[PDB]
Formats: sequence, structure tokens, C-alpha cells
Amino acid sequence: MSHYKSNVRDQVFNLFEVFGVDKVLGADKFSDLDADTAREMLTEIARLAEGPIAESFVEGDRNPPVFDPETHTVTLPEGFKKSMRALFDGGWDKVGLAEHLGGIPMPRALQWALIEHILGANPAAYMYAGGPGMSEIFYNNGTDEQKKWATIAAERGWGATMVLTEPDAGSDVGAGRTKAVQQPDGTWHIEGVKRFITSADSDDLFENIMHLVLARPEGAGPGTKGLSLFFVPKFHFDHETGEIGERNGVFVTNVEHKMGLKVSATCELSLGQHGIPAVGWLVGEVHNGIAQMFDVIEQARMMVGTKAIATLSTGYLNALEYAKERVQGADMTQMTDKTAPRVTITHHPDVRRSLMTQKAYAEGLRAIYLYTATFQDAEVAQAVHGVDGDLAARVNDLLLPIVKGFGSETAYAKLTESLQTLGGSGFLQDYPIEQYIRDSKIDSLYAGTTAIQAQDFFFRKIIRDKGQALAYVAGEIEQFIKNENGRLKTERELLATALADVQGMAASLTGYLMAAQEDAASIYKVGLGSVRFLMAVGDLLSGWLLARQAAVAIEKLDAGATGADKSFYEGKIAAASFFAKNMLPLLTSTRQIIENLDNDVMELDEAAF
Amino acid sequence: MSHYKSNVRDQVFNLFEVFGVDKVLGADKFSDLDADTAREMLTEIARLAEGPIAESFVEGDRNPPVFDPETHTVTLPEGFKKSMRALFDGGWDKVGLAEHLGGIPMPRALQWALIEHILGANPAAYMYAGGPGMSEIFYNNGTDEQKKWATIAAERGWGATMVLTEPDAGSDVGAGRTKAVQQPDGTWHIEGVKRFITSADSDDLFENIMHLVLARPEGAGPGTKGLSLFFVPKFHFDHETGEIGERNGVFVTNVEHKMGLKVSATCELSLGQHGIPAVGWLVGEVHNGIAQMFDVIEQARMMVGTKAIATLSTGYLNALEYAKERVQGADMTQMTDKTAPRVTITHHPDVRRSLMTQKAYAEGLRAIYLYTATFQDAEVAQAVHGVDGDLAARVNDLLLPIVKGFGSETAYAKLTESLQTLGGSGFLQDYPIEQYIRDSKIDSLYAGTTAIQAQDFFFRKIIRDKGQALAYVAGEIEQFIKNEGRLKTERELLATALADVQGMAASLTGYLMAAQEDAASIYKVGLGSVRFLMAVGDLLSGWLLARQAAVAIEKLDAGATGADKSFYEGKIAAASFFAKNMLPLLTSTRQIIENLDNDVMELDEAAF
Ligand SMILES: CCCCCCCCCCCCCCCC(=O)SCCNC(=O)CCNC(=O)[C@H](O)C(C)(C)COP(=O)(O)OP(=O)(O)OC[C@H]1O[C@@H](n2cnc3c(N)ncnc32)[C@H](O)[C@@H]1OP(=O)(O)O
Ligand SMILES: CCCCCCCCCCCCCCCC(=O)SCCNC(=O)CCNC(=O)[C@H](O)C(C)(C)COP(=O)(O)OP(=O)(O)OC[C@H]1O[C@@H](n2cnc3c(N)ncnc32)[C@H](O)[C@@H]1OP(=O)(O)O
Ligand SMILES: Cc1cc2nc3c(=O)[nH]c(=O)nc-3n(C[C@H](O)[C@H](O)[C@H](O)COP(=O)(O)OP(=O)(O)OC[C@H]3O[C@@H](n4cnc5c(N)ncnc54)[C@H](O)[C@@H]3O)c2cc1C
Ligand SMILES: Cc1cc2nc3c(=O)[nH]c(=O)nc-3n(C[C@H](O)[C@H](O)[C@H](O)COP(=O)(O)OP(=O)(O)OC[C@H]3O[C@@H](n4cnc5c(N)ncnc54)[C@H](O)[C@@H]3O)c2cc1C
Repeated sequence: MSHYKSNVRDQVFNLFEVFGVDKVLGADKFSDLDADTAREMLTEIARLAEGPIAESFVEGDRNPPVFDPETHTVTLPEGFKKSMRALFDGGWDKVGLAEHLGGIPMPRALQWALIEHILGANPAAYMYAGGPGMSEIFYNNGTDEQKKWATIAAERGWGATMVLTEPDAGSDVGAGRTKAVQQPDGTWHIEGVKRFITSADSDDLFENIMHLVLARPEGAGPGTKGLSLFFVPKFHFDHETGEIGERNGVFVTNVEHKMGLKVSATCELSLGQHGIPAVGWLVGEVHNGIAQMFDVIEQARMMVGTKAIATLSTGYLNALEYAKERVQGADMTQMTDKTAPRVTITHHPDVRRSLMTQKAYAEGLRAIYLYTATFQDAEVAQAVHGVDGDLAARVNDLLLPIVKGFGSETAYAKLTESLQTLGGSGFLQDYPIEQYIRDSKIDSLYAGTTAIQAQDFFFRKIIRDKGQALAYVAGEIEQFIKNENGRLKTERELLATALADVQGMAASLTGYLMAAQEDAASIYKVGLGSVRFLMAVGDLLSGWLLARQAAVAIEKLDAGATGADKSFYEGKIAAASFFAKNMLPLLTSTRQIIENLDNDVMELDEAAF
Repeated sequence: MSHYKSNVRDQVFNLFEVFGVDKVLGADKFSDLDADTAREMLTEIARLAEGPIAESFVEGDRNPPVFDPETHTVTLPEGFKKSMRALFDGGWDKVGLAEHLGGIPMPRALQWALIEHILGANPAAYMYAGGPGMSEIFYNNGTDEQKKWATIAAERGWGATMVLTEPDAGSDVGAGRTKAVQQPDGTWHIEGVKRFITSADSDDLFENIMHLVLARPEGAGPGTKGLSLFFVPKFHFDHETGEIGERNGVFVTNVEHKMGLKVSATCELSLGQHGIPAVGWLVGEVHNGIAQMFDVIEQARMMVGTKAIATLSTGYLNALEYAKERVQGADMTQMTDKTAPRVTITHHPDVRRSLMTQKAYAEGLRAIYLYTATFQDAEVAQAVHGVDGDLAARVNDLLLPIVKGFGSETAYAKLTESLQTLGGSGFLQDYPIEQYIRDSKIDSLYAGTTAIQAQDFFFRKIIRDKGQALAYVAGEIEQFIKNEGRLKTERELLATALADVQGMAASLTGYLMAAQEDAASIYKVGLGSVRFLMAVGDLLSGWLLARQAAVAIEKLDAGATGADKSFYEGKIAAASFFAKNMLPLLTSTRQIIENLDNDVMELDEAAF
């Protein structure tokens, strides 16, 4: 079959046996979707992903898009367009879209489980297919008349983009200089040059593209708060029917050459520079740009983390399948005997260590994103966790930088282990792992770098939140530790240490912040430790959710599981125990390092580096 | 300028101010090469590397070699061939080569500092240039007659390969099935298919190629001990004059498509399968192949480690230059103020943390490989360390798996920080870091995977050695810790690290002994082997950086100014940073290794 190896079994385990998302299925907004239908849809998109979507994964990398600078368009390889059309023909660009836009209502946890398969098989395909999702965000934020346009865009399958970045404004979105000039009739003319814009042209995939552009109204103040958000279509259109009209003044003027994600056209986007106005409409007819655009950023950050996680999963399963069949060397118990039988490399300790490291992080990361998604519907958060909608919203916001920052860094790092398992053959393009690595390196960068994720996590999702979301999650970990049954005692002990280590880091970083009121340079220590802190919280959450999974697996085994199910559950116990014993203790040293941070490295002269 | 950013200053700092290799220069075997000449040599090859060698780094990746099945040859991009001709025209392919083969005698520590520049600028260029070195190894192992051919090869500048691997024989070289059939005239016909052979064809770079090939004589025993080594030239030649004659039956049959290191042609090599025999000559007219071939493997392991270290160094210096000029955001003390002046990103804590991490590992890794090289000459090891030849050889053997395994893994991991510093632009081919990462991934694989390095390090370099080389090195660390305030906290952290590593070694040794009674206990050694190798690497890094800081302090107190002063200040900051941020993790690693169990070994394969 193809490069892409699905894990629907693990999705169903999380969704149904661990988190109990089927509790909300068959009722209320999910009236017409029941559990078994949910399982059928997971199986269907996984087969679709393993077949027609994965089919063009290599082709898109080896035959990347070609730019015509005179027409300002891109030509995509035909195999990839065939995969996109299979995605459209199944309606999968409409998963989780509201019913009034032609969607199938469903909890976000199931939506992201479905999308994982597209992201593991050919992640740029989901990126090109984000149009309908962006249309819903435009609908929610729009005027009544804009809601009509959003409905047309969703129904007609328009593409979409999020246009923030400029050469001088990447992490610092608020330095953007793209300008908006108000017209008497209430439209605006957008003038400037954006860069790194994903999908800014997409060949003939779509009838139109909705660019959602951040720009600064003439005379507005500085920073992100002076930015407004504009609906800037590639083509003007009939506002009543959707019929495409004159080309609007927004043109791709370069396409980047990238390490990976090559089939995803990443564009310099010129507005108002070619003698034709880039007409924009103010989104919701209010100046509230950074807030509106963050509705999109939140989904892109979830998507990017889930992509990284999906990629590690298929990288692990490729490595595992290879290790099961590769014969090399004798068992270590016979390494002195040069006539001993040769064994498959799964017999070797370092290979088993490597594979379990991959497995535990891949499955811990899947649990994290599905756990995060459990707080993205108030009904689900109430049904499975018993929390109100306000706390649910704060917990989801807390977890998003973990999913994005921890997921992206972890997935890339452990794909090193997946590739190593293949030996020399891992370095070949014949196997998919080297492309997984290249495709996933970007996940620590776009949608906000890891350092940006770490600062958001600490400054906004803990300090500004007054630690409510964090205290909730820490309390749920504590309950698991307290409610002994004794077969997970050492794991609970190790978790208790890791929770205390992370509580220490949070208190230390908060202390450096509080001490900055009298010595401003103390705040630098927050920066110095923020990413290590973010990564420690992800390890703690991975450890906890793996341990919860192990507890459910213990129940299912005690009850009499057999066959493939038994092996599945046995692997869950092994992963949780392995993770508790080999990853969690490192947090103690990370606590001590963070408790002792000094500003020596901030005081060093730049010339000394 | 080129992508390649060199660091001759750190090299000379290591060679002359820290280790004192200038003690041996200008006398004896090094009679005619003084310290000024050595420094001019480093600067010249650094210029070459930044100039014509680096010129074709991108070209070799974007326009890679092509296999021609019509001729069973590989075609190389013209720009890379011009880089190769610049290397040859300067004689750099004969550095550290024996004087009698046309080389310039020098200590290995200077040889590897020189080679570092080629490996940073375009590492495949050094790989194609291994011919003369391999010729000297053939000379040292050869019969009287074979020494004449080796001299011809070195002098005509033939290329060379090391031919071991087969599809079923990679880490387990002893499983190789390629066979050798003795002929009435004493030559051998070699019959087999080898895989992943570096440089197995090289277009028109060379007049001939010497393949050094491991193969099993008919009737020989199993395993590596049953293997012999054969000189198998691409063309037959006159054994007296070097005149090239008829084609020998050794053909490239494919070129692999790789993640990186693309301009290095990696080929399936077919011996005796295209209708004419692959005639080989038994090296030394002795059956001793794996021991002879390890003369080559040792140099390849040193080379791979140094390559990875070199690539991290130019990766770091690229990220540093970018960060000094990239303006983004306000200083963190002004983060609330949307009016505040924007700053270059070297003002941001996470960027400074990132850059210092890259710096401390790059310079600690350089110090490690140069330190290792000081044990590769008996004269140097005596002069700078006061060790005799037997212990120097064992210490070198101990450190090789560290240079290779720890160097390769560490360089690739930390290049992630280098790319991160560039932001979104790091993901672009317009900057070199993305190729550095791709070209660097293989360094954990060829010349023996990291797990092979870790097993060699523990079983062969410690246990078989009765821990003598290791106790020697631990004793040097302890001397530094005990000897003579500005480095008190660093020495305290080093003392904890040394005890951590000692505990790791004792725990693993215990697991190995228990295997006399419970054979499965040996699995626990395998489970902890790589983490133990990496921890020793971190300990050596911290110790050598701290030594560097101690020297830096002396030079500052003696009045260093200007650029020198900034350089020395950075050494003190890197040593302090490394000790406080990397070394403490070893304590948690010791505790994990102390409680390893076999649960993961007993798990059913179907549970994964
Ligand atoms: C399921 C449907 C899928 C949708 C379609 C997706 C597919 C698209 C295909 C391609 C996507 C590829 C991946 C994304 C592509 C990109 O990379 S787009 C560019 C990404 N850019 C960033 O992520 C910015 C990075 N920088 C920062 O985040 C930085 O921290 C910012 C810029 C926020 C700092 O500026 P400040 O001005 O200092 O911000 P401040 O803290 O003061 O807050 C101002 C203002 O912003 C809102 N805000 C800030 N942070 C958040 C968060 N985490 N969440 C929501 N809202 C946030 C607030 O309105 C805040 O105002 P307050 O008064 O509330 O403080
Ligand atoms: C200045 C010159 C520049 C470089 C030269 C030109 C380069 C041009 C080409 C560029 C090369 C690019 C990178 C290298 C290319 C490659 O990858 S080539 C293939 C590499 N293959 C390996 O490295 C093998 C990996 N596997 C092992 O090492 C494994 O551990 C082995 C195969 C050793 C296990 O087999 P065993 O049979 O079980 O080994 P054993 O321990 O029992 O010992 C047998 C025998 O081997 C010798 N030996 C073993 N280990 C060493 C070491 N570290 N050093 C020296 N010798 C060793 C011994 O002779 C031993 O016998 P004993 O009686 O002493 O035990
Ligand atoms: C670009 C490139 C260049 C090369 N150049 C050359 C060259 O010039 N000449 C040459 O002869 N060879 C060369 N090689 C071959 C190279 O040395 C091998 O690929 C390497 O030794 C690993 O062998 P393998 O690929 O068969 O992997 P395998 O040996 O099959 O290893 C697969 C996995 O199993 C693990 N493993 C294997 N055995 C054990 C064990 N006993 N204990 C624990 N884990 C184990 C490995 O560590 C790895 O994770 C090259 C390879 C490449 C990719
Ligand atoms: C493939 C790809 C696709 C993209 N698609 C889109 C898209 O569709 N739409 C869009 O709007 N943008 C897009 N981007 C832009 C991407 O979001 C930015 O590249 C990213 O935010 C980083 O900004 P930058 O590249 O300018 O790096 P910089 O902001 O210059 O960052 C450089 C380094 O400095 C660090 N840094 C910067 N500021 C701070 C700070 N205050 N504190 C600490 N560290 C800091 C960063 O962490 C990084 O290490 C894309 C980028 C890529 C690579």
C-alpha cells in the first residue's frame, strides 16, 4: 500500500473508551450522528487517506508547484490535484462545518481525529482545503451581508488564506505596514506586500480564493490593536449569486523554495501594486483585526500540532513495520557466538527502546490533541469533564500552545528515532521518513514559533488567566494520582514527582515575573526558561494521559480482552510505564535548572558569541 | 560570501593555547613545520573552503549526480568537479599523508583541524579525496610488491572506496556473502553485490579507483574473522609504471536517491557479474580482513564525527550572523509598550539561550575531536599529556565512538536550534541550514550506527579495556576539579557530572556481570548504552569547555583586549552556561539507568 499508516484503533480507544465522546452522540446538535456512524467515518477517511490522498505524497514533493510570474499563478502536479478531488468528492472539506453551510455537525474531537488522516497522508491537502473552515470563521465574524458571502464561499468550495506576515512582521505581527485606504462607498483599498502566504494561489483547484488580510487603516494607532481584518477576494463576484467577475488587485509575485511541504505554495502576495486596487471589505464592519484573525490562528495552531502528531504516528508505524522484518545480527544473549541464528531487529534492546519511545510519544501526543478537543465543545466538556463553558474555553486556550509547541518539537525530534530504526535505508527517499522530517520541520515555525507558543502559554494562558485553567488540569492529574489498582503505583509516584516539578517551575517563572516589578531585567529569566517549561508541561500531560490510558487498558484486560485487542491494551500499559520511568524523571533536573537561572547569558556582550 | 563560516580562531585557541600541540612543532618528525606555518595552513585551507569548495555546495544538492546505465558510470555536476580540482591543485588531498607518498608530515590534531574546513564547506569533497589516505593504509598493510602499487596510487592520485556493506550485511558485517575464489596465479576473483558504496564511481575525476573490498574466501569460516581484504582496482594497470590497461569487472549498477549528501554518489557495486571477473589481490597476502579494514573504519569514524561537528559550527555562525541583524519585536522589559523601539533578536532571551546552546556544543565538540586527535600521535600524547604510546592508543580508541556517535547525534539535534533562529526563513533553501540538517542526518548511520558506537564504546573500549582508558580520563577530570574561585560553581557541577557518569558505568557493568546467571540481564546494557555514550560526551564537553574557560581567564588577566577579549569572554560564558544547563540532566539520566528493567524486552512484539 502507500506510505501512510493509519491508527484508527487508537483514535477509537481515546474517543470512546477513555474520554467517552459517544456520550454526546445521538442527541442535540449531534442528533443525526451516532457512535457507529462516527466509527464508519473514521474508517472511511483513513482508507481514503491511505489510498488516493497518500498516493500523491511523493509526487508533490518531487514535482513541486511551478510559478508563472506573468500570470501570477501556480501550476500544481496533476497527481496532487487528483488527490484533492477525491477529498472534495467525499465532502471531507466540510467536516465539522456548521449545518447551515452544508456541513455535518460533530464534536471537535471527532473532527480532528478525522482530519489527522489527511494530515498524515498529505498535509498540504488539508491546508488547501481549509476554505470552508475559514468561511465559517468569516460568517461568524461578519455582517448579515458578509454572512451571505461566506455562505456562497462555503457552498461553492472557495479556497482561503490568512494573510498576516510581512518581511518585517513575522512574530511581531503588530509591526505590519500594509495599509488600508477607506473609499467613500465603504470598501477599502489594501496596499502592501505580504510574504510566506500559504495557498495564495492554488492553480484551478477553486473558483475563487478568500484572502483574509490584516492591514492598518490610515491613521490608526500602532501595534496589533491598530490592525483591522479585511475580506479580499481573488476575484470580485456577484454578491447575490457568487458568479465570478473581474480580477481583484491581489497577485502572487514569488513562490518560495522550501525544505519540505513543497506542494504547498508559499507566496509573496502583492496588494495594490499592479495598477489594480486590492479591494477589501472590513470584516464585520468593525475595527477588531487581531482579535478576529485569532479565530483563525487558533485553528491553524491546532491544525499544525495535529499535523506534527499525525506525521510522527505514520513515521513510527513505518519504522515498526520495517523493524519487524529486517534481519540483522544475533540476539544480544548470543552476541559472542558468530554462528548463532540471526534475528529481526525488534530483538535488539536499543531498537525496542527506540520504538517504545516513538510509540509512547506518538500515542501520548494523540491523547493530548483529543483531550484538548474535548474542551472545544461546551456540551462535550460538560458531558465528559463536568466543566462549564467558560472554564472549558480557558482550558482549551491553555492547551493550544502545548498541542502546537510541544507537538511540533516532539514529533520532529522523535522522527529522528523512526529514521534511525531503518538504518542506512532511512536516509533514502525510497522510504517516507526523510520526507516526514523535512515536511514537519516547519511545524515549529509557522503559526507562531515555539518561543511565541511558550510566551503565550505563560503570559496569557497562565498569568492573565490567574492560573484557573492550569489549576484545573493540575487538579485532574492529582486526582488520578490520589485515587489508587496498585499495579500503577510506581507510575503514580513518578507522576507525583513530575507534577511537583512542574508546579515548582510555574512558581519559579511566576517569581521571576513578580520580581521584575523592582528589577526589570528579572523578566529575562521567564524568557530563558519559558520553552523548557512548555515542554515539561507537555511531558507531564503525556505521562498523565498515558497513565489514564493504562488504567483503562488494565480494566479491559482484567475483564477478559483477547487477541489483537489484548496486545493493543498490553502495549498501552508498557508505553505508560516506559514513559513514566524514562522521560518523567528528567523534569526534576529541569526544575533545578529553572530554579537557578541567572542573567549571565543576557549580560554577555554580543561580540563574545 | 559563501555559506561556509569558518572558525580558525577557535581551532588555533585549542591547538596552541589549550592543548599545546605547538610543543611538538618545529622538531623531529615535524622538523620542517613550525607553529606560524601551521596557522598559515589553517587560514589558507579555510579560505579555500570558503571560496571554491563551498562555491558548489548548493549546486551539488540541487543538480545531483546521475547514474548512466549505458556506461555503468556516474556523472557529476561540473561545478562540483571544479571544486574538486581546486582541492587537488592545492595538494590538500595529501594532508597528513606520509612523506614518502608525497605528503606533509604533521600531527593528526592539525590534520583534522584542516580537514574540518573541507567538511564544513562541502563534506562530500573530502570523501572523494580519500584516495591518497587509503593508499597509505594499503601501503602499511601490503606486501613489498603491493607497496609499489600503493605508491603509484598515492602519486597518480587515484580515488578509493571502502567496500563492506551488502543488503543483508550492514551493522552485521560478518554476515557478508560476497566471495573470493583463488586463481592459479594467486590473484582472486571477487563475486558479489555490495550496497551503499560511497564514491564507487566518480565521473572523470580520477584515472583509476582502488576499491578495498571485504569478501569471504571459499572455505573460510563464518563471521568477520572469516573475511579477507582485497585490492580491486577499477582498471588493471602495469604494476611497475602505473599505465592504465583493461577494465576490471567491478561495476556501479545504481545510485541511491538520498535525503542529503546528494553530491556523494552512493552506489550498488557489482563484482564479477557483468561477464568479466573482478580481479582482486589479497592485501598483505594474509587473511586478516576485518582487522585490516578497521584501519580504514577508524579514520572514517573520526571523519564522520568531525564532519558533523564542522556542520554544526557553520550552522551556528550562520544563525548568529542572521540573529545580529534580524530586527523583530521589542525588548522583553518593554513588552507591554506598543511604542517601544524594536530590537535585534539577539536581545531576546530564548534566542540568546538558543545561540549559547549552539555555541557551547559546537566549541565543546571541536575541543573533543581535537583532544581525541592529540592521542593519535605518540609524540603528541607524550608531549602534551605525559602518556606512553599504549595508553594513548587505548584513549584514542575510547574517544572515537564519542566523536562519531555523540558528535553525529549532537550536531544534528542542535542544528534544529540554528534553523529555529532564522524563523520561517530557516525553512527556505535560500539559507544553508536546511541543507546542513539533511546532509548531517546520515552521520548517525554510516560508519556504524549510534547503537553500534555505543556497544563498541562499552563492550570493547571499556569492558575489554578493563576500564583503563576510562579511568585515565576520569582522573584528568578529577585533577581539574581538585586543582586551583571564578570557576568554583563549574567545578562543583563537573564533580556531580563525573559521579553521575561513574554511577552509570557501575550500573551497566553490574547488568553485564549478572548475565552470567540471568542471560537476559545483558539487555539492560543495550537499553542504557546510547544514553551512557551521550552522557560521557556531555561530561567531556563540560570538562573541556571549563578547561577552556580556565585558559581564557588567564589570558584576560594577562591583558587580552579587543577581539581576543570578546573571544575569551565567550569561552567563560559558554563553560558556565553548559555546566548549569546541560550537566545537571545527567543526574536524572543516572537514576533512570540505575532502575532500568526488561519490561520492554518481554513485551510481545504485537503490542507495539
Ligand atoms: C478547522 C479550520 C481550519 C482553518 C484554516 C486553517 C488552514 C490554513 C492553511 C495554512 C495554515 C498554515 C499554518 C498557519 C500559517 C501561519 O503561520 S499565519 C501567521 C501566524 N502568525 C502568528 O502566529 C503570530 C506569531 N506572533 C504572536 O502570536 C505574538 O504573540 C503576537 C503577535 C500575538 C504579539 O503581539 P502583541 O500585540 O504583543 O499581542 P498581545 O499579547 O498584546 O495581544 C493583543 C491581542 O491579540 C489577541 N490575542 C493575543 N494572543 C491570543 C491568543 N493566544 N488567542 C486568542 N487571541 C489572542 C487578543 O485580542 C489580544 O488582545 P487582548 O486585549 O485580549 O489582550
Ligand atoms: C584519512 C582517511 C579519511 C577516510 C578514508 C576515506 C573515506 C572515503 C569514503 C567515505 C566513507 C564515508 C563514511 C564511511 C562509509 C561506511 O559506512 S563503510 C561501512 C561501515 N561499517 C561499520 O562500521 C560496521 C558497523 N558494525 C560494527 O562495527 C560491528 O560492531 C561489528 C561489525 C564489528 C561486529 O562484528 P563482530 O564480528 O561481532 O565484531 P567483534 O567485536 O567480535 O570484533 C571482530 C574484529 O573486528 C576488529 N574490531 C572490532 N571493533 C573494532 C574497533 N572499534 N576498532 C578496531 N578494530 C575493531 C577487531 O579486529 C576484532 O577482532 P578482536 O580479536 O580484536 O576482537
Ligand atoms: C549514504 C551512505 C553511505 C555509505 N557508505 C558506505 C561505504 O562507503 N561503504 C560501506 O561499506 N558502507 C557504506 N554505507 C553502509 C552503512 O555503513 C550502513 O548503512 C550502516 O552500517 C548500517 O547498516 P544498515 O543500513 O544495514 O542498517 P541495519 O544494520 O540493518 O540497522 C537497522 C537498525 O537496527 C539497528 N541495529 C542493527 N544491528 C544492531 C545490533 N546488533 N544491536 C542493536 N541495534 C542494531 C541499527 O542501529 C538501526 O537502528 C553507507 C550508507 C549510506 C546510507
Ligand atoms: C512554510 C511557511 C508558511 C507560512 N504560511 C503563512 C501564512 O499562510 N500566513 C501568514 O500570515 N504567515 C505565514 N507564515 C509566516 C510564519 O508564521 C512566520 O515565519 C513565523 O511567525 C515566524 O516569523 P519570522 O519568519 O519573521 O521569524 P522572526 O519573527 O524573525 O523570528 C526569528 C527568531 O526570533 C525569535 N523571536 C522573534 N520574536 C521573538 C520574541 N519577541 N521573543 C523571543 N523570540 C523571538 C523566533 O522565535 C525565531 O527563533 C509561513 C511561514 C512558513 C515558513
